Amino acid sequence: WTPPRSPFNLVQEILFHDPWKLLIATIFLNRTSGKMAIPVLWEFLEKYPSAEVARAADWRDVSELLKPLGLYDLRAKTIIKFSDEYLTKQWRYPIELHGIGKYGNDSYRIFCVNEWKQVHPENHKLNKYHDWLWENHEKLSLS
DNA sequence: TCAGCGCATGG
DNA sequence: CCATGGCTGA
Ligand code: NI
Repeated sequence: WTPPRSPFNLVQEILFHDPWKLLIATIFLNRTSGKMAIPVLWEFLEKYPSAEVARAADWRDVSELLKPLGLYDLRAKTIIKFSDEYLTKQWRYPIELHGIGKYGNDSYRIFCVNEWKQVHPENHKLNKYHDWLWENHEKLSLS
């Protein structure tokens, strides 16, 4: 299952192949416009390209990078905690990991695995992509 | 259930 | 000047 390319241009569309990165992106999007978030996301991933590196990071460094986005202190600790649990803890779904609620977990289930028909998002932009799928899904291949 | 985190941007 | 761009812990 490989997600199609929508006009909405969600960042999840290019991060489906890396569940960790996709979920990091969701956290960056927590009450934060992707207009400011996405650029900082690339600066972040360039510094911490994996969960093995992210868990071993010092949060004061990350919050420094997250400063212009707001929610910098809590996210930094969340990102580190989430990264550790993403590796250490045995999950079957990311919601069980700290910092990931329904939105992040619905993103994982639409993009990282094929459960998108079993997914009913409450998020705005996730509903739009989900709708754009249903109409065009048969014109592609999926079912 | 809900305060709280938090800075930018548009309204 | 307020409102909008998710989640935890309590
Ligand atoms: Ni959770």
